[PDB]
Amino acid sequence: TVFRQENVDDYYDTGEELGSGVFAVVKKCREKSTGLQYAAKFIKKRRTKSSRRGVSREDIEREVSILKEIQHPNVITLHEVYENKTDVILILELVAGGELFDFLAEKESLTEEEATEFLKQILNGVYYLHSLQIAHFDLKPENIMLLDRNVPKPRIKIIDFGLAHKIDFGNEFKNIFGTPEFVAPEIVNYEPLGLEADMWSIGVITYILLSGASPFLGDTKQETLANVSAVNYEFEDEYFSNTSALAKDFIRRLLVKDPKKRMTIQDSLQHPWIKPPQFE
Ligand SMILES: Nc1ncnc2c1ncn2[C@@H]1O[C@H](COP(=O)(O)OP(=O)(O)O)[C@@H](O)[C@H]1O
Ligand SMILES: [Mg+2]
Repeated sequence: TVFRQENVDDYYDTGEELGSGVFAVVKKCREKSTGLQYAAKFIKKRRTKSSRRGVSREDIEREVSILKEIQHPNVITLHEVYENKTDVILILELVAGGELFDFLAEKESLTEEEATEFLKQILNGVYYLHSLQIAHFDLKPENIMLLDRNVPKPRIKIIDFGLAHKIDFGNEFKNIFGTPEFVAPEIVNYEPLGLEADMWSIGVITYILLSGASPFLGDTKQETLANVSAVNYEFEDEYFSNTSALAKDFIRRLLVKDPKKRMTIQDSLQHPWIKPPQFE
């Protein structure tokens, strides 16, 4: 489908850059007619059919369709879409407190309570998405933004729907691959993928939250990928010796090779701890 083709600069003023991707750049912006602030994501379009620069129209349309469906406190929303010959421009809800990735860098490691306060929001957002048969396929700390990083209990939003897909048959087989440290073994092995791939990523994120260390990270992307397929991780005593056994149990039930045997989003919410690009 087609998007608004008026000059986006007629309607918005842009400011600081918020983030950068392979073929996307995200800039703070202000809508002229309301004075409200947004994040404008400029996605470079493919210049030819066969090209490897830019994002295919099919992929952009899929990201926009998915964004248009979502309205939940723990996920980003889509305000408007514009386009011109070079880019598609998504006007997204602004999340102004930075990435969970940078918050973690400025903290080195969280307590179980700080970890579970983030985790419960992430699980709620993922529950919403999975309820809608949307697999995110790129869950990692850089794709989890804080509304405000200077409150004791920050609120979060899941961002970056660039790899997300509807799963109509319980699995899809269209060649998806995110960041080696966070991808599930079925991604590594090029097998049919479903909602369970997100649950593995959640296990990786949880491990990092608790320890400040990445459970499968090797010295090269290929070594990480090998570690993932083999489920080559362990709870280092130096990091986890004073972490509860229930926290370890939650992680152990997510970092499971067979997606059929991995906890679902609904199981994760009822778990006792909780219940109240690939190539070098
Ligand atoms: N809605 C937003 N609010 C604030 N920052 C954002 C927002 N969306 C993206 N960013 C920043 O821009 C970076 C790149 O955007 P992203 O959607 O992750 O694109 P891609 O993975 O295609 O590069 C993010 O990691 C984040 O730092
Ligand atoms: Mg991203």
